[PDB]
Amino acid sequence: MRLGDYKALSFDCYGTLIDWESGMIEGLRELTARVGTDMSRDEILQAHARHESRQQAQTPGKPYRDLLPIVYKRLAEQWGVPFSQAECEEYGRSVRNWPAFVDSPGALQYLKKYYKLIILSNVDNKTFQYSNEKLQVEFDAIYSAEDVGAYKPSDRNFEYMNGHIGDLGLEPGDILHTAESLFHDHVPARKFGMANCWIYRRHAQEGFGATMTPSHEPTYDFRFNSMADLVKAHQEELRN
Repeated sequence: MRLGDYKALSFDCYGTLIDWESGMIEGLRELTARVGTDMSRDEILQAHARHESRQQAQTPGKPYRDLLPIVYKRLAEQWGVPFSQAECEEYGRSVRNWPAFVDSPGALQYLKKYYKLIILSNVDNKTFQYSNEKLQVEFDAIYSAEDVGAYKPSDRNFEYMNGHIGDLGLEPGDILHTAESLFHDHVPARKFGMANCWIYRRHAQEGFGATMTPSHEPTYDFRFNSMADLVKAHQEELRN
């Protein structure tokens, strides 16, 4: 079972390629400073993970940039601090400042030479263009929640992808699904019988941070601590 057996990689974006935990800590800085209970970084992230995933189930058709303002509000009310609608909307715009993991541009440019690259992402298209600039590669396809009408882990996001990869000359068996999130990505990837590769970004950290906890932890076919280590394994297959 080898990485070179696939023609294409489908990627999660935020958590896998974009460091959305740094980005949202920064976008929420002014809000959490009002709490003054000196909350840990991971307590903020997990509180966000709960409200974001519940709100993505509540309104599956809401553009991500309009859904994050509601999550900001839900956080503020949970913490008992005051806030404004203008601050909510600004936090929804902050995604364009969420930084890439620094190995992402290099790793994607390497993989571009061997793989068609697909994005399957919980995002709107306007917002994702700003992240695509940071990642500095051209994706063969971008299947966003806005395109789908729903957010991962919904069946609909994976059905949508399977319904369009034909236009790239691909079948589901050609695709290695590569992601950080057990809950958003690997539980549904396994359910659809995809080969999957877990990028364990939080390997040196405690808990799941900004990704919701999965009900039952899924299996995976590959695991690497980073995109750099994925590229290292692939170079290894080529020389062996």
